[PDB]
Amino acid sequence: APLPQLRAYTVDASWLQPMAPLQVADHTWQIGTEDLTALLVQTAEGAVLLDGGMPQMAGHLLDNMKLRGVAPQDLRLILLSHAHADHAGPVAELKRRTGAHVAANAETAVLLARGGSNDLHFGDGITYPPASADRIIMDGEVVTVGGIAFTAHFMPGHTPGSTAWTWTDTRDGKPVRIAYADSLSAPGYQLKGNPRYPRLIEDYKRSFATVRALPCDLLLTPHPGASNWNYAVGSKASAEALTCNAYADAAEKKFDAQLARETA
Amino acid sequence: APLPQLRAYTVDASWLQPMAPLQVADHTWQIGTEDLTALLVQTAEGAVLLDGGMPQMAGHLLDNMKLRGVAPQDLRLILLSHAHADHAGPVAELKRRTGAHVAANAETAVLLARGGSNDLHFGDGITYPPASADRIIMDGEVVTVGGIAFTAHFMPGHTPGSTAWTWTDTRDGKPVRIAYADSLSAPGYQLKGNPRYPRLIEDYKRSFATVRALPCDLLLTPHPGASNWNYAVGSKASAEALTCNAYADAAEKKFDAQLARETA
Amino acid sequence: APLPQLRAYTVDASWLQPMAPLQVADHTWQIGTEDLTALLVQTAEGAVLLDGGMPQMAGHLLDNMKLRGVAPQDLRLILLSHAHADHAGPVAELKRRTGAHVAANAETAVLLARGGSNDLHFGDGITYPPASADRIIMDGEVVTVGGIAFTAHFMPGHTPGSTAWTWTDTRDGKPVRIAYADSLSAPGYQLKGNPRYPRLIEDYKRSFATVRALPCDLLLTPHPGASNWNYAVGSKASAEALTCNAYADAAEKKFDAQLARETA
Amino acid sequence: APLPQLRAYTVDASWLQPMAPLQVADHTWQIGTEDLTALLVQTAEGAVLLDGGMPQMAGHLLDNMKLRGVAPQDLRLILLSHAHADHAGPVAELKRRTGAHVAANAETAVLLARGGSNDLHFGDGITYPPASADRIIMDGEVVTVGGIAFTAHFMPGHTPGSTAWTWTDTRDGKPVRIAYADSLSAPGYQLKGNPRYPRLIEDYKRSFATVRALPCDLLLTPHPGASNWNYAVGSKASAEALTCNAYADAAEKKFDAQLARETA
Ligand SMILES: [Zn+2]
Ligand SMILES: [Zn+2]
Ligand SMILES: [Zn+2]
Ligand SMILES: [Zn+2]
Ligand SMILES: [Zn+2]
Ligand SMILES: [Zn+2]
Ligand SMILES: [Zn+2]
Ligand SMILES: [Zn+2]
Repeated sequence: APLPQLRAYTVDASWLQPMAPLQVADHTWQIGTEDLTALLVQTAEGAVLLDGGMPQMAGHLLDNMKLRGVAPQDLRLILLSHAHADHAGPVAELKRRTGAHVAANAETAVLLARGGSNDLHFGDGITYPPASADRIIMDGEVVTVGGIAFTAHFMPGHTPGSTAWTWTDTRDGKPVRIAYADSLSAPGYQLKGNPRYPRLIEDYKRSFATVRALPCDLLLTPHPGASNWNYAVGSKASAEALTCNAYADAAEKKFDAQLARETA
Repeated sequence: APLPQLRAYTVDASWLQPMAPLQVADHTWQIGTEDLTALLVQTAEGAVLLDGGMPQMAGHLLDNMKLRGVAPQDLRLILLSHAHADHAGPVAELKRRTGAHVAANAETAVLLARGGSNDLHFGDGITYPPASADRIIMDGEVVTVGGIAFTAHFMPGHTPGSTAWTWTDTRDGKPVRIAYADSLSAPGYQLKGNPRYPRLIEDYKRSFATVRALPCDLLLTPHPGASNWNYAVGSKASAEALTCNAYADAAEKKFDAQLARETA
Repeated sequence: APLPQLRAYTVDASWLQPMAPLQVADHTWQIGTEDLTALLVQTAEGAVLLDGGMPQMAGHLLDNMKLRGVAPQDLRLILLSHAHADHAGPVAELKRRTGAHVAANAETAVLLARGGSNDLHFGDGITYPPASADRIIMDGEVVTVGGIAFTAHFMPGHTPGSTAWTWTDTRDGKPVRIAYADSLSAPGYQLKGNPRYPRLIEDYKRSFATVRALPCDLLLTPHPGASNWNYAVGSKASAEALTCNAYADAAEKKFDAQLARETA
Repeated sequence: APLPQLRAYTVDASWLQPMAPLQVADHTWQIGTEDLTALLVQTAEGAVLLDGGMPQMAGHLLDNMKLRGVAPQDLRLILLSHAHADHAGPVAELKRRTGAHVAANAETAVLLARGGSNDLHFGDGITYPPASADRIIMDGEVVTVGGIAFTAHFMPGHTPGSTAWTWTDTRDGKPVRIAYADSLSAPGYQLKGNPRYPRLIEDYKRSFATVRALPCDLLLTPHPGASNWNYAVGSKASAEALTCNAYADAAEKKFDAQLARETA
């Protein structure tokens, strides 16, 4: 009876279903897959990428970036919601082939540094190639690239370094406040009495109140299903999208129910 | 047609076949599997571990260490041949549960830091949890733990940081010079004109001459099949073991043949 | 007119005034200088060191550790209040000569990783040799060494990774709750509208309330003057020591006054 | 008698004497000081910087880069001879304000990672802000930026990661082979029997033979005095510059004399 072989991280097929760049705002484009959000922001001095998806998506992101007339050297910054395999996967490969820098908080940086290994809840089950953060950002810090200001809002919970990113774009000249809120889920997490995360419940609670007060007109999430986005129906993707109030309220209801049945 | 799922690193069953501690010398014990070498050296001030095997072997190494009366806190140093998934796998987990330090050269340290990702020949196919080296050793540097001196001999080839470790133990009072030579293989490596490793051929050549002149009475390798060690037959494991001269000569013949058919 | 020469970090003479190990509790010893706190905790399975002082203090700490019968290999863990040059200075040298591990939060780890460079308020004026944290701890996480449980309490302010450490020792069999609270000062810090630390004021406020509710019978600080400790008068050092209530209240008064005159 | 205060790294005044960009070739410009070489290469897709000088030179390099019409975001790559305080000083600050990447070998990367601390010969006397290498290069590896190919030649000695950089530029349409050879000196180094660098003498010897066979028409060094460059006399700076043969031969004579008097 030998030791078991290593198990690879396998996801649903729609998570790896490539799609053409779908326009969100005047300068905001979704270049990920049908069920994984990878946001591209085109400015006059470069491009900004928020998240990247699975590790095997690095080639697809460069193809859609070239579709938008963005050379690899035009990508200047990589922002992250949280450093998990399904969102920070291709960050290491993207840094090598584009010459871009990565801005993340300290908790996302140390999780990105060990490639997701030794996760607080998943252990070593979701390991991806490690990457190093070049600039450490704080809560409420502003990151400006080409005249577009990105404000970070810490919302710990899913990961200690979970971060919501807000920035104001336009839609035919009229401003639209966009909020990229991280996941508020806790799949299989032990919430009560977790020795690796003692104040996990308190962090989730303040994170729910943080998402509610976000300057938002249009909301996006790393997983489009959490915000009722349908990336496959083209221009009607934001038809039934949720607000920040409905997103945090529905997430808190699933959290309180999970906490109740975890006690019993 | 979605993107392909991630593929896990799977090895032969005998590579993960656990075995009881087999004695090599007075203070040297093999605690790995039947086809993967993990060496333990018991001194008066602590224990030294050379290599670790696959990532899923961290629990087995601690069990055999406790079999030898070595608590986790007694492990003081972790030496490596090269930082690949099948030899430096459990290093990250071993550092967390034992409180030991890792000594490796600069090239093995940077490969250990990114968990084997972005390999010169394998890319991201063999990723393991990353670990940080605590002390950088040079060629010919002596590392002493509890009166047993470990001398490092750089032999680049399989990896740029491939290292042979030599130390003198005893066998009922009589000294035995032990050489732990790294792998001299190049499975699927592009030898001629490799842009990621231009002087690969020259490094392999000087590495063959390095293994030949090693102070050795008993030779061991990360893979016991390369040195004709049979870990399964108990005390007759070193029956038909090779010398350093025969090991480097047979490895060079397979290298020259690989180089000849690669040209054509 | 050439560019100015580099300026070294120079402190008061009493900060580098070596002293003999002064006993704080049954297992707690102060082994730093007269004006810099370096705490040593002797257990049955090893020793724990909290802070280290200035970088040039690594030799003095080992001498006092040997005075207490603690060999370098007996030091197992290094805890930190915050990663500044006057408290985490010798951490890099202590890790090389003792074989110990460093436990710190993510914000202290990234500050320790760059040796205090690129400080939020000091820039590159207080650079010390960099060191790597081996274990990342969270708020309220318990670290046990030899039966003595260390609980971490995050108190951001002086640095984002400022941490108070609490542990229960004895005094001739009777328990004493010891709290090692980090500095609550802000020397020269820009509090209002700081772009590198937007929520600095809010973090200081919750940190004041955190220090107040600490399980404490005897309080210690990295700088003994902040807690009215007099390390030079021997056994009467804790004569006029402050409580956690008086320490946080007096620190908040100096913070509100600093904030008022900063506005004007 | 308190412990001594920290000593800052102080150099000659001419090492920090700023100068205007002096032209070396069609695309090569010297933008450092009068006695410290900082090379800038202007291509069609970006700029390349070789070395940077002292840590306090980051502002001067950006001013001369803006003098050449190179914005911070135009700097794409930073190459290094060796990671010492007087040559890799401003690398950390340059990476934050320019968005450039650093290419160095493994030995230069680990020395750059700890900011020059724990030097093989200098200890912690020459510490500078740490920086992380983004791409690890090998011996003979080609790095191309904007059509200009940079070939790295390892020449260990001064530091284990000492690297000579060669690239072919033009001079009014006619090609000129430029070699940027690292320092071949050993000031105060213990050459014979050094436990931190056992094969130091053998590495210096092969490094002398490496510099001799460099594809070179015009030679430059990190310190212009070693190559008889006079940065202050304008266009006649390369008047009495040495060849690669004379540079390595004169350096070997000073090495053999140092070795002889070190023995006695
Ligand atoms: Zn996730
Ligand atoms: Zn997810
Ligand atoms: Zn291998
Ligand atoms: Zn192998
Ligand atoms: Zn401080
Ligand atoms: Zn201080
Ligand atoms: Zn130097
Ligand atoms: Zn120099």
